[PDB]
Amino acid sequence: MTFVALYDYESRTETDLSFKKGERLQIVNNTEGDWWLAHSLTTGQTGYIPSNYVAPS
Repeated sequence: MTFVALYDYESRTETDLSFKKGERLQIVNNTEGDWWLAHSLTTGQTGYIPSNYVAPS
């Protein structure tokens, strides 16, 4: 629902949200789902993925 920020965060890409400690934040619903940092055993590449695009083995 609604959350509050414990730390400052400075954006690192064009898709992340910068915010300051104190800010109130509201979680938005997306078809993508939560994003996870993942490593591909298939390609060896690594980076964030949309969780709703995958399922357990």
